[PDB]
Amino acid sequence: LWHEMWHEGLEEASRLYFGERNVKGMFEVLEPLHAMMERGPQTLKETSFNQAYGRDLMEAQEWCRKYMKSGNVKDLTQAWDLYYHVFRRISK
Repeated sequence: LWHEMWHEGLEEASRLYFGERNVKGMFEVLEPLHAMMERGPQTLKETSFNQAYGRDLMEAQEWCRKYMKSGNVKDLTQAWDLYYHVFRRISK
């Protein structure tokens, strides 16, 4: 379910950012997903997901948090490289 939630969430978040140019909408999708990671995994599958992708997703969040302070779109570009790398691996 974590793999399903992130796969669908990253897709919708990317549509809001790249398609609609809507950063607010992007963050609304991603925030709850990062928040559930912070609370921690509750099952074996969530723990395995966290093992594979947790570090990269946390770094993606830190670049988004950097954007909240800088206003610099470049910081979102860094976030999206990490998010896309995670997205590709979940698809495989």
